[PDB]
Amino acid sequence: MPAYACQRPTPLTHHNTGLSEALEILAEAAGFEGSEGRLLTFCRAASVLKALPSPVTTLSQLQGLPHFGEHSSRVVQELLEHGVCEEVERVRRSERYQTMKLFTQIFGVGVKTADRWYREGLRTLDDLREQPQKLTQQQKAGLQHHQDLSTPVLRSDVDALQQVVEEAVGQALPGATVTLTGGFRRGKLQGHDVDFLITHPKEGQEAGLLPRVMCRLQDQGLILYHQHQDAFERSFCIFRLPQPGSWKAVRVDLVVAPVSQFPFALLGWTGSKLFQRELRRFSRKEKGLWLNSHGLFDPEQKTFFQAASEEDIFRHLGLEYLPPEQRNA
DNA sequence: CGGCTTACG
DNA sequence: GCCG
DNA sequence: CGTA
Ligand SMILES: Nc1nc2c(ncn2[C@H]2C[C@H](O)[C@@H](COP(=O)(O)NP(=O)(O)OP(=O)(O)O)O2)c(=O)[nH]1
Ligand SMILES: [K+]
Ligand SMILES: [Mg+2]
Ligand SMILES: [Mg+2]
Repeated sequence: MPAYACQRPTPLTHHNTGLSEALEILAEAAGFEGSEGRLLTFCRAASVLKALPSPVTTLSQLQGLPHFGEHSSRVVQELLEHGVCEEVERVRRSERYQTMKLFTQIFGVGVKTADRWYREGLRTLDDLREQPQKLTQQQKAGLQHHQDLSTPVLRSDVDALQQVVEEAVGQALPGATVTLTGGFRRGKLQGHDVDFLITHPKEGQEAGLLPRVMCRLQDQGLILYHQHQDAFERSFCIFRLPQPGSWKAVRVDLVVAPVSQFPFALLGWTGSKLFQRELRRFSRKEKGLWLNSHGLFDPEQKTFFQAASEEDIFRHLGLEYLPPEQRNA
């Protein structure tokens, strides 16, 4: 079992679901407390279990697995022996965890904002609604749409959304394309949002595209919130999606890249978040190359790698290719 | 011990 | 919290 | 700060 998540396939569904869930509770709780190193280790240990070919049934099967030391092994041991881990259950029922989870779910609220509200004594969404002076416009939109945004987006919703985005994109710039990215490209059947990557085959034609796309969608009445409702290339918006006899709010992320950068942008925005962190760490620490969603930089030659495909990028990094479905770290 | 992904809005 |  |  390799030490980096980008060195092994990780399928969406696997054989250690309960164990990985518990470790991810501890990871999440570590993040709420600002302990990013502990979050990383608990996330990595959970991901190792996702990559295993069969269920862990005995403690001895953790021998030699990377990212399993005293703490993560004790969590697994307790789950194997009793079906529950006391530390995990204490986190689950704690007021701090439940409130930080609730608050950071709000679009526009991160750990730092949630933690400040917690320290001020706020605990519920209605507590926030009674203090609208504390809220940015983004947070007001996240708070008002929170119920809809807590409802999973279905794969059957995604096709309808892509067609409406493609219509606006085609008027904004004929020839521009829309590619589904994020969790749905990795094979997920539901999601917290829908992620799209937009480009044009002629380099440079994509300059200035996203404002034109957003104004066309807003004219169609489809945009419940976006940050520009001057030049921008990413938009994190709330969209109006049809439902039977009604509509529901859905989060949609739109990103524009030049076609020269499209393989890097596709790789970055396809995720998973941990897969990409691991891939970028691998690139820098093991290969001495700097990876981001725009390119891959050799800091000694001071040169950028040209890539025509995701396959190119894996080859550059000396990694076996993983299709999106196996990037579910 | 230092390190822990890396951008744009 | 774990790795190198 | 937020988003990814
Ligand atoms: N490098 C990097 N990439 C990131 C980061 N955050 C997001 N991405 C990339 C990788 C992510 O795949 C992509 C957008 O994915 P999401 O919509 O944030 N989540 P997903 O679609 O997996 O699941 P669901 O939506 O159902 O919760 O942006 C980050 O901090 N760093
Ligand atoms: K949030
Ligand atoms: Mg997504
Ligand atoms: Mg997204």
